[PDB]
Amino acid sequence: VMKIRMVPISFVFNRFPRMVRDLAKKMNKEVNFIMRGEDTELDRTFVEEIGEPLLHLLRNAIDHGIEPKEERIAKGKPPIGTLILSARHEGNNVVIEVEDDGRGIDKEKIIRKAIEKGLIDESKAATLSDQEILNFLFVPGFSTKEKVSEVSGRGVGMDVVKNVVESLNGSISIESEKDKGTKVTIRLPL
Ligand SMILES: Nc1ncnc2c1ncn2[C@@H]1O[C@H](COP(=O)(O)OP(=O)(O)OP(=O)(O)O)[C@H]2OC3(O[C@H]21)C([N+](=O)[O-])=CC(=[N+]([O-])O)C=C3[N+](=O)[O-]
Repeated sequence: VMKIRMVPISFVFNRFPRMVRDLAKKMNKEVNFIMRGEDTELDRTFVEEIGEPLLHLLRNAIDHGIEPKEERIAKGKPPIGTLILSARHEGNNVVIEVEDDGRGIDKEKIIRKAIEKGLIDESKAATLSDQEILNFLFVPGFSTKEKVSEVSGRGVGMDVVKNVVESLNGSISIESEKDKGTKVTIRLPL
């Protein structure tokens, strides 16, 4: 129409609490799930396809993000991990993000695999801002772990999220730091 419907993101959110409660037990990892800005509004269109994205994001964080208990106090922190999902008003843009206080992705290691395959050389590397070094997992086929047979019929390249985000004219950023955690943003229009 010529009048799009804005709805609270509250709707797409209230669903996660329970799935996080499952992925938590499923992986035996008590995760303290926290949701903020639940009263933000976003186009009814976005709302629909926006569930899987954030979902995958929570999925990674609860699986790969949070670590088990002494690995945490041994690292120096609370036994219980914290997964924070949020969304506010930034200009005319709805900024959503999934912060976890995780283990976090390691940026030089990526280069070790991104280089052990050639999308960059030694020299470039020194010009890749932390952002660019991470944008790499956006590359279709970037994790070359799964490939020969253990290639299970399904999956979702972290690009389907840059797809679901790009089908939407969205933009995602990734900020990590070894053993502190990982913060992934998804800036959207309207
Ligand atoms: N929120 C998150 N917290 C932690 N890890 C996350 C997160 N989100 C996505 N990941 C990526 O997911 C991988 C899972 O890490 P870990 O749980 O120790 O091992 P898994 O073999 O069980 O995972 P897999 O089943 O291969 O996805 C890591 O692989 C890598 O970056 C990590 C990784 N790493 O953790 O060091 C290095 C790497 N390269 O290339 O060097 C590529 C990854 N990757 O592609 O996913």
